[PDB]
Amino acid sequence: MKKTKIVCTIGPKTESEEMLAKMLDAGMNVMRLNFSHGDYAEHGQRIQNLRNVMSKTGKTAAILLDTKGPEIRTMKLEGGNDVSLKAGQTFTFTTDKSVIGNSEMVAVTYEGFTTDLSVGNTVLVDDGLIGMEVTAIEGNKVICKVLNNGDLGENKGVNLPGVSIALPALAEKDKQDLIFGCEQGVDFVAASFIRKRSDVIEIREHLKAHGGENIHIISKIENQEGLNNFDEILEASDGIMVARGDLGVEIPVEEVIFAQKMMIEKCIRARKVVITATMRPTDAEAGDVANAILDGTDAVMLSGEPLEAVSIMATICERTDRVMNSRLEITEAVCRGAVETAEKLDAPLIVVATQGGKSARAVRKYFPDATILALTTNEKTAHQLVLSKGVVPQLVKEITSTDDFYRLGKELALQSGLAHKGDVVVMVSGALVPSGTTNTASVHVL
Amino acid sequence: MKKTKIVCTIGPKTESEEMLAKMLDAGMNVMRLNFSHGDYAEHGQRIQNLRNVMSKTGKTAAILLDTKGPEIRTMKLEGGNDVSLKAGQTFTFTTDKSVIGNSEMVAVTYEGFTTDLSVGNTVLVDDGLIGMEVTAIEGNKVICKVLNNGDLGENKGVNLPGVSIALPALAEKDKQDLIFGCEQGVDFVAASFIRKRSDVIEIREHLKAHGGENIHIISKIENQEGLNNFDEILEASDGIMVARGDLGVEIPVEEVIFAQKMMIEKCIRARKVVITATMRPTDAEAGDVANAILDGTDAVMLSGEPLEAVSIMATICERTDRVMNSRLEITEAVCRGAVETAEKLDAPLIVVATQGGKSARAVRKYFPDATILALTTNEKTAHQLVLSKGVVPQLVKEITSTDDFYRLGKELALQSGLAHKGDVVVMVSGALVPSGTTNTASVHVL
Amino acid sequence: MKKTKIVCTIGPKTESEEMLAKMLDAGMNVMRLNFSHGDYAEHGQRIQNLRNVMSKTGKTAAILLDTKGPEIRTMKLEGGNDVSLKAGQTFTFTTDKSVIGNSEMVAVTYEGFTTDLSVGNTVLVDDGLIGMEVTAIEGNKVICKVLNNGDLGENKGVNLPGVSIALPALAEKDKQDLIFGCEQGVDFVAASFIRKRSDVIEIREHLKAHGGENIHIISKIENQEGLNNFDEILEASDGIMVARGDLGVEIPVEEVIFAQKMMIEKCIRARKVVITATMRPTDAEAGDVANAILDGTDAVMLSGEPLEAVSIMATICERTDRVMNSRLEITEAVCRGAVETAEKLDAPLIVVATQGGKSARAVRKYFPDATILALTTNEKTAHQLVLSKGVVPQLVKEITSTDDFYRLGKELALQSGLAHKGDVVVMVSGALVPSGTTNTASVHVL
Amino acid sequence: MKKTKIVCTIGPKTESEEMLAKMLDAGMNVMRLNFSHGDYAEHGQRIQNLRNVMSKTGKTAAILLDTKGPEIRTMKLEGGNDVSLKAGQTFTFTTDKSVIGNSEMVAVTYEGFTTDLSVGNTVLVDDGLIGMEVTAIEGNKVICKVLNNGDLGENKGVNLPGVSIALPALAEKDKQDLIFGCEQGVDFVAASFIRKRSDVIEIREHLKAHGGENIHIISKIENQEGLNNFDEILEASDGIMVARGDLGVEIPVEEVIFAQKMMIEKCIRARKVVITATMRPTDAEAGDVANAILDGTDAVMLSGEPLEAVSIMATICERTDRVMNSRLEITEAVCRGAVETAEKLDAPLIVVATQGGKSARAVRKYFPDATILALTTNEKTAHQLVLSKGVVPQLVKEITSTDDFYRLGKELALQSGLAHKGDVVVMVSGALVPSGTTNTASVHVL
Repeated sequence: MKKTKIVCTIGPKTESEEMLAKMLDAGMNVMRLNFSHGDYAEHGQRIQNLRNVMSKTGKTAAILLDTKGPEIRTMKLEGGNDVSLKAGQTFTFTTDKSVIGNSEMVAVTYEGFTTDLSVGNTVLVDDGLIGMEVTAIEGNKVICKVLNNGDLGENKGVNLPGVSIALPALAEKDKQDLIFGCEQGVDFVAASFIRKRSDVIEIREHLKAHGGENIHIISKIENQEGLNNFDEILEASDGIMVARGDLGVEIPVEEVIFAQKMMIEKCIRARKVVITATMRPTDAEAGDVANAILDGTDAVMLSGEPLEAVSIMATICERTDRVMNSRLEITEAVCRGAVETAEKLDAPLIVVATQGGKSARAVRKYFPDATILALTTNEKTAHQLVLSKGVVPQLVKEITSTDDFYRLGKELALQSGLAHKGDVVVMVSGALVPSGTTNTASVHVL
Repeated sequence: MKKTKIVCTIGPKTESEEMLAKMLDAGMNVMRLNFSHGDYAEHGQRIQNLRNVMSKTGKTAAILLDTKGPEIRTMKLEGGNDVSLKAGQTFTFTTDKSVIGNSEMVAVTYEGFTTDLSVGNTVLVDDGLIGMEVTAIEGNKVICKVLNNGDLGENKGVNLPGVSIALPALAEKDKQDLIFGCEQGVDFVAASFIRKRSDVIEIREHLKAHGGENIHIISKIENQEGLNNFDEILEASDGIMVARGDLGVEIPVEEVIFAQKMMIEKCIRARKVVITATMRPTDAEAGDVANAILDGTDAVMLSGEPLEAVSIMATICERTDRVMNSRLEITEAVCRGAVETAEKLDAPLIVVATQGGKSARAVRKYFPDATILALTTNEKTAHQLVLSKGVVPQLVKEITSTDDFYRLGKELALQSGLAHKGDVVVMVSGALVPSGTTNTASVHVL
Repeated sequence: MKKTKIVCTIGPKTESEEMLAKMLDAGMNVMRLNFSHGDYAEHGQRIQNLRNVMSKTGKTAAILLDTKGPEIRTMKLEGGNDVSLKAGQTFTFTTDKSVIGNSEMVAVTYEGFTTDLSVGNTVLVDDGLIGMEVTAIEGNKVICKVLNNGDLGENKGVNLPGVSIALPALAEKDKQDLIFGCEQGVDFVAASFIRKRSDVIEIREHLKAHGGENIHIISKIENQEGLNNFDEILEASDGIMVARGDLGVEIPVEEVIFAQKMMIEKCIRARKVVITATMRPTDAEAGDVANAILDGTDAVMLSGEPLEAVSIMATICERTDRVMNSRLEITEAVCRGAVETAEKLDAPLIVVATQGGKSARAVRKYFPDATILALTTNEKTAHQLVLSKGVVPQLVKEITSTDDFYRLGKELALQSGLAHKGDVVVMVSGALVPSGTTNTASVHVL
Repeated sequence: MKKTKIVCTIGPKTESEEMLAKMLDAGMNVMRLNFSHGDYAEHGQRIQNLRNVMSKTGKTAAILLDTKGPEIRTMKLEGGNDVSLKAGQTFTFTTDKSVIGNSEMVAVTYEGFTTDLSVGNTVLVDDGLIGMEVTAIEGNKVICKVLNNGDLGENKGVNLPGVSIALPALAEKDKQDLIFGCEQGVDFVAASFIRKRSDVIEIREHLKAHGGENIHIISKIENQEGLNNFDEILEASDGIMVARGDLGVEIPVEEVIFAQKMMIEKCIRARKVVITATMRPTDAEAGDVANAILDGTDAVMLSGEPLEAVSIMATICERTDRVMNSRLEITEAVCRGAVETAEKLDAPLIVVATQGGKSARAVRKYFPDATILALTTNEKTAHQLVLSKGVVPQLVKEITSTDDFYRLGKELALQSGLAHKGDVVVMVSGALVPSGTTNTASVHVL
């Protein structure tokens, strides 16, 4: 079986339960829900359908609701026709939504545009297709020198590298989508356009205000600022999502692959999950994936793409997984040890008891060869760990004591078909210490 | 300065001595001549302008002559019109070149088609565009079930994956371009579609028969059969060219990045050069490269693409090189040592004497942080060294003995601007041993 | 505190409970009863006075009954006067007990003297004071040339180096002292002159007929035959005792220090005990001790030597102990694990539960810096662990489970004064597995 | 052959040319001349017969002058009679030489006896045979309590543990002996009772005023103050000597084996020689030596002991060296490399060119398995190296260049019988660098 997890974004062509069940077989592990479109009626059904499939089949799966996030946008162009901007010429951005663009100027969805900006700064239109330096700003007008030739189409995204934009972590709508997440009880929330440590707090603050406390926050890094603040942001988050394309528009090309690498390394050390979103696939892509997985990503995600797409990502996840190796060089010490020994003894698995899922995470850090079977009485947690690499969670009634665990665990591991009589198996867990503390390890033959 | 070498394909837009002198400043290291087009006069001019540039500036550069190689193709279609192939329908291939194609059948340029093929096999037309399984074969006819919908144009490329194709090794025109090589005295010849050790032999054999004894043969791996005989192919070749696309059409997507990976590894171990040929650039590509560099390729190529392309590829070469590490875990011992010590002492350079260039290869296999400065009396060897990672060759008049070598080397090293007063410097070379044997290292302060 | 355990041979001048108490203060851990002298009343008393100081102060210590064993001896001399033997002269030994020696001949206590011997063999008189080569053998006489000048006193000890002597495993008296040992419940019996595996089985077999089943048998290695079968002897014993002087008589001087070194390593890896008997002490001696510790002996030994001797031995034991280091390169896994982590985390101690003493041992093998505190409900086992390096037993009423164990252990760890609040502490023990299997480790802060 | 060097102190019973050469055949490697006795005529003869033997057999051997050194001593007793001292009694020392002692008092040779001492101090008489506590000092007398019962004979040597005795570095006849050693050209002078760096300097100045510049100074560490300044004394000397017995009298017992262990370690690392002087032999001793070897001493010394002594000494050296192993974890890199490389390739020997003997030294530090063959034109140097571990020196005419060296060393190696056709051999040397610098290495097949 593969170990890497796959995240698909679901939609119309794929929301039926019959579709979802097949997608589960193809390899999907989490259902993404993009708040950039659709509605509460649809999404809620989408979600319902997944859960019915789960009940009907014993299959497990997480649900992640993806935030739209703040966004600046260029408006309307005369007769809806693309205009061509010439280098060195003048070009003007406006705050007035009424205004119909053309080759002389254009309106932006962002009222705060005039403010945050400054002459000297760089503006970047439509996925950085066109750069410009702000020469002037007066009233609702942003006046600039185009730095290079290009076609300005309508509704193009704007980027201001380096500038801190005063929009909120939370769009107005962004707040409503969250509540829906909590009411629905989504497992994760991938927050968009996160630039500094505060952005994570505000969503945590927000989710807490609506019963969302046990929801993991996956911060989406998408720019020079979030990149600079990554440590802080990673600190505050429950996970991370490397938005390659998005980030690619805001910084040097030779940096992207690296950023993705530093982010993943940092997440791994940190015990936090990381989703990598890159661009049959073109080979550039099939190796871009494999590389993300070699870099050690927990999960790869699939976007607007579908049953064949799944299976290919799924035969790629397996092929790259089957050749990776552990990375051995208190919870740490126990966990590393578990793994190592796991490996020395040739244990096919490593059962683990986790309430909040931390120990499965801590174990999964060393890239074990064995599958982690994680035990839990907590349902959100059982759902969440579906995101994490090599983990295979199992909700359980209870675990009375360390010895009960070992006993139970052995019954379970044997039921999983993941192990057999004579198999040695390593058990990791807590013993006389609060949650959030892994500290006991134990070998056992099935 | 980078250390990964760049290989650019030159053309009309890039042939003047003024452009070529620019491209060298941009990072180019080896001119590729693609025998796929052009003519002897142009190419020869192209080569002359490079050499002029060389004399003029003292800049060095090598010269690869890349081969067109053999192929299986589809012929003529009625009216010269594209036919529409429907899935599951029958479609027959014919050995008889006189036959004019249509929706029901088409003739291939390959007489052995019937022979090498066999029921069950997959036939792939126009770059993988359309696939077909072989149902029957009889007379000059290959009967097939068409696997998927597509349009058949004329002169389309055929590929029969897995199959051992009985075509010859060199094209007839191939034979002619090689001689021109041997007359113009190019540094390397990259053979095309190399499937088994003998194909390598045939080129060597041809090259010797016309003054080409010292030309290195870099072999292009483009399919399953070459892939499977890699060891022997590598053995007999002087180096290798990872042809990603071509490979991408012949075997599973999830394999390609792994084929490249195993190629580079085995090359480096083998002391031979490997050039990476992958698909401002889409991020996928900008990483694809870096990854190739990280996996350890000596050089990366640039095709039909131009002065900015080179520069970028440079910045990508310098940026990925600046963070790799040596890889330390008789010629070998000496060489390895030379490197670790080079490193212990903080040596900015490792002067090396080479006739055939093997010693410099030997040093480089360890991925030195230091630049390898190479001394040679042999010009072909000096040019070819350009294709090597981190190596900086220098033609020198002579070296009378181990001690002359040390003294000269010191002089040279200081002249290079590469090292200075107080810099330690390691110096490998042969001593009382035939060429092909390295065995002496000596540390020195400038 | 030192971790190496010191063994004391008790006698008249040191048997008072008063004396013993002071001896235990100075460092003594074991009471050695040399069966080569004294009588069942005196030993018994010696035993009881110890057991008394034990009850009276909670101290712990064990008692080893050292066997006299079989031996060959010269007998009576005319007028009981010492005869001077001249080099090269003739001298003969006889089997006939009635015969009274003189300068030409002497009888031996050993009837198999003629039979096991052989012309050319070396015969060693009185702690090798005089050597002699066997020149002839006829009837009950063994005719020999004298190799060196010396006086033969009566009742002299005989050594046939290299010879395989057929004496039995146990003297008739030996079987008698063994029973008393059983009656008295000593901890260990150090068997004398062990030659081959059968010797050990006889001893073991005899103790079981005596209720001595849980008595550890320690093999005394005194000659080449014993040294040859070491591995098989060690396998059947519970531990070994390196009898230096005795070995010195029986084999090449250059071999003894290395035979010692070999026996200790093998015994370590075997998880079995080894007591070191070497020859204020002479620096030679002082060093000789230090080195047995460096070689890693669990325990050293003091003979006919008394309070100052125990103390010094001890200041040397601590001196050497304080600079040793662990030795890290199922039970093994866990135990190796446990110590390493113990060391990583600064654990000043390693609690361990043991019935049989096995895991305390297992842990021990790694030469931990932390003290091993061993909890056991078995007192025999608690006594025997006194013999083990760095281990410190504690008898406990019971442990109901792994968790009961942990809670209990931390109470006891803190009470020991051996550890404090904030201190980290490793705990090993079995979980769901029979005795003889260690398999679980857990870290805990006091 | 053994690699460890042996030092034999020579005497009447061993000064004959017939006796010496037998000794060299027994294993002797340096002749120790003890200036504690004898005269200029005898010792010189003693060196004569040695040099002669060398001439007549081509055997090499070095010669060490050993210093008597300054001292404090007790004097004359009434009637030249021994007095018995009873414990707790009073006893007094006096700085007055006229006074003839008795059971109440005895004068000392050392005028600073009062000044350097202090109440509470321990005074050891006649090789520590009798301890005494200083209770008072007034005028020229040192009042003390006898610590134990014993007989005081005349002219007994005194030791003041821990005290810093202000005697000079050189006893007045010590300078004379030094001039004899210069005139006689000895290889090494072993200085006595070295306490601090300045003592080592004084002697270096004394040999220099007499053409002694090439004689290596081996400082003998006898007590606590010198053990303290060892780092600085090691620095200023050419090697050291661990005078166990004298150390054994001056500091705690558990401390000596460690002091010897620290000295040897710091010696090895410093590329300096160390002679270990420990107490058929008693096991203790035969193991004591082996341990010095295992600790890594260059050489072991023989004292007032003779042909069988050397033999056994040697057979132990072989039995020990045959089981030691290299110790691999500028000159340093090159030499470590050389060794390591030497070992990887299986070289039986490592030729080294040396003037000053240094590189023979740097190479040996690593504990090579291969014999070092050192080539030199300096005969002092060649004699000196005999003292060095595993080195085999050779005087040679000249070496014109690095290449000649290689050519020469290759003939020599094969001639030595130490290697053969097909054997690889690693050669080190200097190259374009003043003496004191090693920096070249080169592998060769014989």
